Amino acid sequence: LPSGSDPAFSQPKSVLDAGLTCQGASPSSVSKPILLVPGTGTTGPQSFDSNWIPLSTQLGYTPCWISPPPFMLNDTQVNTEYMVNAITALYAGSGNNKLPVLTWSQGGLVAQWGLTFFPSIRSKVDRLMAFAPDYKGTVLAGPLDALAVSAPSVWQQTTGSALTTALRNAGGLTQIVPTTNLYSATDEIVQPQVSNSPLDSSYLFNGKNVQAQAVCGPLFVIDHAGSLTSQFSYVVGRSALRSTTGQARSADYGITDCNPLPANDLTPEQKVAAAALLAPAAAAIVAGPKQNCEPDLMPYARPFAVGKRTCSGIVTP
Ligand SMILES: *[C@@H]1O[C@H](CO)[C@@H](O[C@@H]2O[C@H](CO)[C@@H](O)[C@H](O)[C@H]2NC(C)=O)[C@H](O)[C@H]1NC(C)=O
Ligand SMILES: CCCCCCCCO[C@@H]1O[C@H](CO)[C@@H](O)[C@H](O)[C@H]1O
Repeated sequence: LPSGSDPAFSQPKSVLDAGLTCQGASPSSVSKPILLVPGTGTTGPQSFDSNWIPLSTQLGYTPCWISPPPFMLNDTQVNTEYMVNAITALYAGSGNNKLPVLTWSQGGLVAQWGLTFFPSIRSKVDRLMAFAPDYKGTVLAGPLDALAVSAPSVWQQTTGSALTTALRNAGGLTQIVPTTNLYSATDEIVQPQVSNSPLDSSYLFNGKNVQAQAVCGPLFVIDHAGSLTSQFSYVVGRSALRSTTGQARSADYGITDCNPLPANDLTPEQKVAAAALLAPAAAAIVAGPKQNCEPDLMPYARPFAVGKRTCSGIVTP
């Protein structure tokens, strides 16, 4: 696992700061903050306004989020810069205290990539609660890449990409901080996710890997968005955030929590918005940037993906 100093940011600090927002407070003076990292094709509010923003507030936290432009569709390595910057700011802004990070979809890959290549935030992140993370990417993006209808981050989130290869070779498939990964075998966006083993894309060694069906049975069905918004997900998430070990505890949930519908504590308005969470993301992808090659790895990641090919050619140290 990489150690020492953090790589330099490619983006100006002012640009990175502009992508960070907290509810009812400034990052420089915030009480009990939680960092929310959005999924592909969305902004912070679009991913969590109908779910974990009001839910985390009820848990006593001040929700903060990043919204890397455009709609998390650009280079994952740059999206990670926004998170690394946000963690540094919130840590100091909360009185030099560790803070929890809650993510969805790409947000999980971004978090784990940051913990792997930016050693300084490792002592600043209390725990990681990732919903439907794609650490090994997804095999479903392949056809889209071939037709050149994939945004930069979709290329990188494709199984076998130079970025996912770099994460694995750098030791990023093992948990770095106390991590809980909640996912579903019936995810229509991220696959493979069916084996309930290391083969799954959401699996991290030594982490608390919770495949919904392993707990609720083969008849339990929640999709990519459901993995984040369901009542089952809320119970598992609340367990992870309250746990003294930093990971969700099996003793906190059971079969009676296996409710595929949006979290019960959400208002009717929020429940409807949560059910249609994937709609805004799909529109962003249809109207967003598209290219015919995977973004080049930055200098610090190149040694871990030698032989792979990116937009400029074959990767070398
Ligand atoms: C989207 O990602 C690309 C690639 O990382 C960014 O482009 C780089 O930006 C830095 C800083 O301005 C430049 O030094 C590099 O030369 C750029 N590289 C390429 C290949 O363009 C870009 O800034 C990002 N855009 C947004 C809006 O996040
Ligand atoms: C007459 C039969 C009614 C069956 C109702 C099943 C309701 C479960 O539907 C659930 O809706 C959630 C919100 O969109 C999704 O996130 C879940 O994936 C889905 O399983």
